[PDB]
Amino acid sequence: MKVAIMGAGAVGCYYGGMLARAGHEVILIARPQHVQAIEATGLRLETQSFDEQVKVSASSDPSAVQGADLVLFCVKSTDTQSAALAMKPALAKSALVLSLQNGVENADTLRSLLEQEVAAAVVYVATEMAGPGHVRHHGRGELVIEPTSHGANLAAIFAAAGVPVETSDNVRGALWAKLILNCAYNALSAITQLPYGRLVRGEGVEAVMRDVMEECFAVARAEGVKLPDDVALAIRRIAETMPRQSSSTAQDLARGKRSEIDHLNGLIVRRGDALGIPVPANRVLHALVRLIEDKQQH
Amino acid sequence: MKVAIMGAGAVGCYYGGMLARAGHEVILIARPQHVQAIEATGLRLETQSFDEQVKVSASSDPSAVQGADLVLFCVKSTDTQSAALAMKPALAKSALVLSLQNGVENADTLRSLLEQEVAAAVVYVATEMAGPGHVRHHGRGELVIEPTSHGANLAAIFAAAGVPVETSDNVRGALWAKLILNCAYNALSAITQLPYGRLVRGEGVEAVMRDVMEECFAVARAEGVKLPDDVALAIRRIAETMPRQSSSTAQDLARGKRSEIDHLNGLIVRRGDALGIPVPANRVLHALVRLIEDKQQHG
Ligand SMILES: NC(=O)C1=CN([C@@H]2O[C@H](COP(=O)(O)OP(=O)(O)OC[C@H]3O[C@@H](n4cnc5c(N)ncnc54)[C@H](OP(=O)(O)O)[C@@H]3O)[C@@H](O)[C@H]2O)C=CC1
Ligand SMILES: NC(=O)C1=CN([C@@H]2O[C@H](COP(=O)(O)OP(=O)(O)OC[C@H]3O[C@@H](n4cnc5c(N)ncnc54)[C@H](OP(=O)(O)O)[C@@H]3O)[C@@H](O)[C@H]2O)C=CC1
Repeated sequence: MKVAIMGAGAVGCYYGGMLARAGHEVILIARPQHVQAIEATGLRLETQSFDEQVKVSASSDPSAVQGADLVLFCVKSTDTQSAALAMKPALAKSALVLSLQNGVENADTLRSLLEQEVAAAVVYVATEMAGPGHVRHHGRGELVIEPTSHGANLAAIFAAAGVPVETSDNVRGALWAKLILNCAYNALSAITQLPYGRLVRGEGVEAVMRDVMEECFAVARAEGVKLPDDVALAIRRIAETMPRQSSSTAQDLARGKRSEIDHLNGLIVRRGDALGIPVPANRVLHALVRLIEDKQQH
Repeated sequence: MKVAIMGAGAVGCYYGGMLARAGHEVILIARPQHVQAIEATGLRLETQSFDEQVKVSASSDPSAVQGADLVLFCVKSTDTQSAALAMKPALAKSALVLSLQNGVENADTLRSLLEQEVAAAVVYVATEMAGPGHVRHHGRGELVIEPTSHGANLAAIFAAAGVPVETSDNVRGALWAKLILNCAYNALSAITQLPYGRLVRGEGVEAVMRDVMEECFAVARAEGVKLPDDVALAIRRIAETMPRQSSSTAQDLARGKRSEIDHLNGLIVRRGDALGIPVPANRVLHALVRLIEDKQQHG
């Protein structure tokens, strides 16, 4: 089983590197910075358990997906279309593309562009690029995938490599739950450059999160999404279990990078407007992140 | 007539400075930073028409309001109560207290604490403290005041000093119009540190402003306020007449000072909540300015 990782960043390197450690044939399609370090001394895979250098192929040409039976597509939502179109010509016709991304539109976007079988996955992991060719795993690293033609074979192969997997007939719901969590925290954290535990103690913040969340639940209902039963409590409890954590969006803005805000609060805005559902709290958070992003850019 | 300016900052020094320049006995209750500058070289009153050093009395003791017939109360809303109680025992009983402030609760707050006649005023000016003891008037400088027992005599005295004044039976609506304008621009400008003309080009910003304003207009209606007829259009046009202007709230956050946000979007939140009217856009803007302020103070 040949595996290609399109967009070998924090997520791609962990899952890709774990499969390489298990003995599969894996090639990471990464940026020159990382390709140069992977070809020099291999992929440094630093886990909460072990720390190793892993011999994997790496390339910056999206055609290196050639011959892969399974492509883990791990770019950010903002790059879904460009990355998919870059790899489309070389992609095997029988290849299974897994979307290891956050957001609710990636699988649909991929299927609109590609004839190959696509399956959405929900990624539960904490990872970062510690430097060139270096991935650092802070915690978790499991997956929930839609049903694929590979069946239980796909989950058996991941478990055998050190990444547990569960097939679900409601990946839509899991992806939306994660989206609403991100709508509640990411923009607030990014705009103020404060961690979740500091954030929730500001005056009015619990009531802002209520407003944001009720807007999202209204959109999820209109969209026929079945969310977990205690989703609101689970969201509120994140400030307690990750008190010193700042959001990915916060880290993007601190570093002058473009965030995924168009696929977080922006999605709720676009969707709410299309459905006649007021989304004012979500709209202020989206507009504010984009204004800050645009100042940094110009 | 004897006049005291309580909270001689940008507004207090301009209006007080014109009166002192016109021959009135004016005393400025300012912070020490300024008091030492005035006691040294006098108040510098720079307009786009002239530049002058004006001999005025200044002090930091709020008891200096003693024996004033007219008190111009020009502190930020955050300080109305503390400043009002500071000057309360010293204040002449027949003194007229004019609130030259922004917000819609100052005159009521003052009347709750003081027995003296209080009149709300709407301040139309652009003024800054260019440095210690130095007031820079950028434009306008007229007042619209509620009716007073002093009647037309009050407006005739101000006009004589180069300060145009009108009396209105709807200062309420004028104060609310200014509030809604500030609810639309101040927090956005402060959170992002961008001027009005840059802000309004952002993706989704016109729609945020619509949302903020509609919440404000809903609260204003439930409160029985009569606003000017084209208030929405006048607010949107500010982005084109002051394209390079950042808000007073932006300048406060840039300098690590506490803003008046509890009396801008915070008033709308508190009132909307009390009236059962959703105020989500305003609530986000208020919470965020407060979070940023709190970080700059402790952490
Ligand atoms: N990081 C985490 O712990 C979590 C992440 N997620 C989600 O998983 C997804 C990926 O996240 P993450 O790994 O952190 O993001 P990263 O940016 O770290 O990884 C993606 C990488 O793909 C690269 N890339 C984009 N286009 C191309 C291209 N055409 N050719 C080659 N490389 C390309 C990017 O380059 P460049 O650097 O220039 O953009 C980047 O290095 C996101 O949707 C994210 O929200 C979900 C759960 C956990
Ligand atoms: N500036 C402008 O162009 C205009 C302002 N306004 C409104 O008018 C009001 C006044 O604003 P502005 O003049 O700009 O604000 P300023 O901060 O410049 O002026 C207030 C001054 O009073 C001082 N003060 C506060 N408490 C006391 C006290 N206990 N004893 C002595 N001094 C005290 C303040 O000290 P400290 O510096 O420590 O806070 C400050 O120096 C506001 O409500 C504002 O929104 C309306 C239209 C235009």
